Order: sequence, then structure tokens, then C-alpha cells
Amino acid sequence: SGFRKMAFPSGKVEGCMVQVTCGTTTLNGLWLDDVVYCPRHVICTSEDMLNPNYEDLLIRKSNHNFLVQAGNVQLRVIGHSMQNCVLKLKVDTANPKTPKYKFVRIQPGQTFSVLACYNGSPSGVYQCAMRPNFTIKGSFLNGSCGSVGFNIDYDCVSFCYMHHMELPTGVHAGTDLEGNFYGPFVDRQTAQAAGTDTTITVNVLAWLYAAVINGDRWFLNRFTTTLNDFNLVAMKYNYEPLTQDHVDILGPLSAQTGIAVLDMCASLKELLQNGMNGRTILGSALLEDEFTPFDVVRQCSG
Amino acid sequence: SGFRKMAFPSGKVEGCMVQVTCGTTTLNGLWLDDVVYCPRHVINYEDLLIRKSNHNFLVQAGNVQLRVIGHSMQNCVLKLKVDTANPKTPKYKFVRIQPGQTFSVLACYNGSPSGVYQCAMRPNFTIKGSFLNGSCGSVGFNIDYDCVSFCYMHHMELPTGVHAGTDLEGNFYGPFVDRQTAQAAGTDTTITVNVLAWLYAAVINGDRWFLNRFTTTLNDFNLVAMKYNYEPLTQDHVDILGPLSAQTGIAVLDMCASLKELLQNGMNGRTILGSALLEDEFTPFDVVRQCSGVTF
Ligand SMILES: O=C(Nc1cncc2cnccc12)[C@@H]1CCNc2cc(Cl)c(Cl)cc21
Ligand SMILES: [Cl-]
Repeated sequence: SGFRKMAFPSGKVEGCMVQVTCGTTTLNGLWLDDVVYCPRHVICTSEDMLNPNYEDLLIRKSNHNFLVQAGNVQLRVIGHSMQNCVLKLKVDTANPKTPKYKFVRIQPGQTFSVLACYNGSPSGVYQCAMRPNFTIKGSFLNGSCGSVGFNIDYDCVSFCYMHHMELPTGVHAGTDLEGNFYGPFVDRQTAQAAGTDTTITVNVLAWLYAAVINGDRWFLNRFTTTLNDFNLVAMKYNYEPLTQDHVDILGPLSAQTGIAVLDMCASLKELLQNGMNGRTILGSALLEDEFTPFDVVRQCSG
Repeated sequence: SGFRKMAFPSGKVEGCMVQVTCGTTTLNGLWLDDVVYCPRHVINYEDLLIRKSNHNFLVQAGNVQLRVIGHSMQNCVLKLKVDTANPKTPKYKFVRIQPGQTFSVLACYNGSPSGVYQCAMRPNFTIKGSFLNGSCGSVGFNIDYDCVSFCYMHHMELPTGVHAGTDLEGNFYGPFVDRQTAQAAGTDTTITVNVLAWLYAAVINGDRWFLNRFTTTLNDFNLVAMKYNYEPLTQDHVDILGPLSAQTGIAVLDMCASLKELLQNGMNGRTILGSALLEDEFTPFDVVRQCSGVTF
């Protein structure tokens, strides 16, 4: 019993954190085998930030310009290439602590752990979700660039995010490990604003199922709804449209608890209309949306 | 910017998780040097342990089987002496924490770490954890510079879903015993110092709606706090909140008056750090370490 926002054990990722320095800029890198991955904006200066030509800036760099630091040991850069918004620094030493890994691009609503780093040194780990607006509500300070997002399913580390920047609203933008940004964001100082955020409906429904598994049934009701009537109500509360795909994903939880997906939808509709009324669901006074249907099954069953 | 429930990097502790099996029971152990620590319920514990031999305990570190060469019991923890010293043993200490103090929990099933979360020792000596069968032996810890401070070992779940465990010396937290009997967690209280610390972290992140021009006496605040089932705020707590009071420019008894109003009046459809409730599982140190970027 119990429900907590849980992150994956960060051990496998800690062994990959290195410090990457170029000129005045110092950020983190992900050392996997003989390649160190880091945001391409490490090559950037003060004036080469609003409109940087990264191809032109990287052509002026040599391998000895990049000081890569793994613990106390200084790694020697032997090559450098750029893939979209990440810099791939080829090094002369392969990381012995390299785990089994994959580079995966996640979709909005997906959750992942974040190992926050400062100067190639891990300071904390937290669980967070890719928001529907493609930003992450992280906890980052200056120097956190190159911190990574991951899911350690079974024994493989699935890298899904590298932190690149903070938007003016305190939310964060970053890329998959191939340098492709999540959202309409670019690595330029230009005015960029996060789109209007929405609540991840499928995750809220999964979290209601985890509450039912933990014996919290106060919010359940005798009503059901059509998928279209639910979405017409959900859109008014700034909730993500629940697709038929989401309904199918919630299938196992619906079977385990004995409450149909559309029945749990009507429960949510009533929760949106009435609120909590001094009550909590899983110790929370708000409808939590950073637990996917897969997270709920993992933490409640195995 | 941003505030999250953050746990310490679990890497140093992951290297210490082993699977301990004895008869039908299978749980986790903490392998530090040549000793594996695990709950004694894996086996009248003095009488039950005298009937055991070293080969009864199957200790498993990854795929490698460790051979037990001795066994002793220290309070509610079994100390299984093994032939091999853990090469992944970090610099560590066994520390007993006080209620209100927070720590990370590396949840494990069959000596295999599955998740890490941050939680606090409740004033009632229970932890609101996330545990299933097989996690007995999962440890609680804090990182101090490069040293792992082990402060908890999970033993059981109470009928309310809350957990009961011991320090790494086998001394239970709270009035709990490791036996099949009626045990209930005491009435819980909110950790006042941690709520105040969390209000300071909200101020650091630009959330100031709850602030007011008012201050209070420590005696008047504690009168109100006692009425709302909050832990008494000592002068020690006021001193601990000192750096945050200086950083934000809001006196500790000024922030107390904001909490006083938030308790009698509520939030009124508003949130503080994305939360509609007053969060109490961030200590004043956690707020400082997170809002200052301390690394390990
Ligand atoms: O955002 C950035 N860094 C940070 C990361 N995460 C959180 C923070 C919090 N407060 C300060 C800084 C932070 C950096 C530097 C500042 N400006 C900037 C601009 C661009 Cl176009 C890009 Cl790609 C990166 C940055
Ligand atoms: Cl995904």
C-alpha cells in the first residue's frame, strides 16, 4: 500500500555524468561508451546567443577547446559533431560504467526521472512528466544544462531528455538525446513562450484507479458517460482530450478495479464540477496528472 | 526555478542491495563491507536464530551468491557476516534521525532496486511510504558530502497503509514491535518547521500571495498551531529558519503569521508551489540544498 511520486534508481545514470567546459560556459554531459552528449549551446558566447549560427561556431572549435571532466579524470576529446541541438564529443576513453541504454523520444503525458546535475555532479533525482505544451515543470538552476531524463525499465536505461533551457515562466525546455527539441522551442535567446498548459486526462484517470486500488472510493459515482460528452466537459476544465487509445490503455486498471473507463470518466467529471470538498485522494487535494497508466500498474502490482 | 520532491542520487546505495532468503521469506539486505544487514523477521527471535546455520540464509548479490560465515542479531536487525567484502561499499554512517527529518528511500524487491522516493519521518514515527510485499529491508538514507547516512530499514506496514521500520542498529522508530499483533500508528501531526521552510521555497520561486504585513509571538503561534494539529515550533526551529528568513527578507515570526492565516482561512482556490495543501516533507536544509544546488 501507499502511493508516492517515485523516480527510477539513478545509479546507472550517475556513472554517465561528466562536466563539459568550453570557454566560459560549463554544463553537464552524458558519457556513453566513447561519446559525451551535451547541449550544443555549450559552444555559445554572450553575443552569439540571440541568433547563433552553430555550424559556423563549431567549425571554429578544435577538440582541445572542450575540457571534459569525469570525476577527477580529464577526458580527451578526439572528435566533435553536432546532431540537431546536441553536441557529440568523441573521447579517447570509453565509459566503463556505461549501462545498457536506448535513446527514446517520449510523447506528452509520459513521465520520466530527472537526475539534476551541477558541474557533472549529481545532486538530486525527481520524477516529472512531459507536459502537453512540451515543457517540463522541473527544478533547475544555472548549470543544470545537460541534466538528463530517463526511464530504467527492466535493466536498460531509456534516455528521453536532456535539459537545455528555462522559459520565462520557470518551466523547462530540452531535447530527446538526438538533439530534437520537444515543442516549438529553439536554442536561441529570442522571445519564446510555453503554450497554454492542459491537464493530462489519461494520467488523472490512472491516478484515480491507483486511489481505488488503495481503498479510496469516495469520489466514485453511479454515473457513466459517452467519450464525446466527457471530452466536451474535459475541454472546459483545460483537460487533454481523452482518445479511444487512452481508453484502451486504461483497460487493465478498469479490469483490476472493476470500474469501466467511461464510469471512472464520470467520476472525474463530478470531481471537476464539485472539487474535493475538504477531502483528499491519495493524500492530495488536487487531481494529480504525472503518473501514467503504466506507472500505476508498476507501483501497485510490480 | 521549480520545486520538486527530490531524493538523493541512489547510486551509492544501489551497490549495497542484496537479496536475503531464509525458508519461505525473501527480502532485501544492505551489504556493507563483509556484513549484510536485514530485518530479523526473515527467520522468540533468540530461540529462532539459535536453530539457524549460516547456509540457511541464501544471500544473493546480483547473480553472485554470497556465502554467510556468521550471524548475530542487534535489536531488530540480523547481521549476516559474509565471506566477501562489498567492493561497491561507500563511505557510510548509521544515524538515527528525529521526527520531521527527511530521507530518501530506495525501494527494492528481491535485492533489486525498483524506485527511489523522498519521504519524512512523521511525528508519529511512521513513514508514508510506497511499499509492497518483498520490500522489507529497503533502506532510508541521506547523502552528507560523499558519505551515505543510513537512517532507516523497512520492517512492516501498519493497518492504515503507513510503514514502520528501524534505524540500521535495529531500534524501531516509534512504539512498534516486529510481531503479529494489534499495532496502530498514533495521531499524526504536521511538521511546522517543514511547512515554514516550504513557504520560504515558494517565496524564492515567486509565490507571495500568502504573505501579509503581520507578525506573531512564538507563544501565540504555538497556541494556534496546537489547535490545528501542528508540531510545536521551538526557538531551535526559528534559528534553523534563519538563513531562509535572511534570503527572502521575511522574518520567521512574519512567515508564522502567514501560516496562521492559511490555517484559519485556507488557500481559497489558490495553490502554493502547485499544491493545494501545506506540504511538510521538505526540511529547512532541503529547501536550501535544492534552491542553492548542492552536489554529491
Ligand atoms: O536557461 C539556461 N539555463 C538554466 C537552466 N535551467 C534553469 C535555469 C534557471 N535559472 C537560470 C538559468 C537556468 C541557459 C542560460 C540562461 N539563458 C539561456 C538561453 C538559451 Cl537560448 C539557452 Cl538554450 C539556455 C540558457
Ligand atoms: Cl511516450
